[PDB]
Amino acid sequence: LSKELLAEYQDLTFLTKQEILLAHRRFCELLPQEQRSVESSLRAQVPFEQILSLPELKANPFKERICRVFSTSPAKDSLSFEDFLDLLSVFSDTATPDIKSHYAFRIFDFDDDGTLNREDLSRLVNCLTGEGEDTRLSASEMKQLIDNILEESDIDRDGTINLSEFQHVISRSPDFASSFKIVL
Ligand SMILES: [Ca+2]
Ligand SMILES: [Ca+2]
Repeated sequence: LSKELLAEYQDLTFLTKQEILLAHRRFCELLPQEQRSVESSLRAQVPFEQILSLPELKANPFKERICRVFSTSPAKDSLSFEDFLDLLSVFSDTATPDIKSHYAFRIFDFDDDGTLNREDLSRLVNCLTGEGEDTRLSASEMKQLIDNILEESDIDRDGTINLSEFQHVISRSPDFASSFKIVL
């Protein structure tokens, strides 16, 4: 499951009629009531801040990467309520074990490159711990922490975790396996 097939679903398969009609009304109130024109709403995008009106996805230490990666735009200066809302609803329940990992591995990779480094792992665990504190932070102790986990989990000790290794390593030991419950 590559980012390709996913892009195909994002096209015009994740956009229903009832959800779009109802969602449009909700996003309409936030926007000038005078511009209630549909030909303008569907032909026009929604400001960035306008989206921030949902502290929900904000709780995500990387709401910028999740939206940018999940959303699509030319200069990435605008955000559509379609993809944005789709991400929420999709990650609300549709979040199936399969799409769960795929989405994760993608969001987990802070570099958004594909592979995962010791830092990426120190970001998800830290950020969640309590961003802005001496708590679980990158250091000598945290250095041997990831290494030890990689050795106990993966053998190739490639020094990094890929998609295949991510799905396993994560669900290979009560470690992140138990915490793998819900992440975003
Ligand atoms: Ca990386
Ligand atoms: Ca490995």
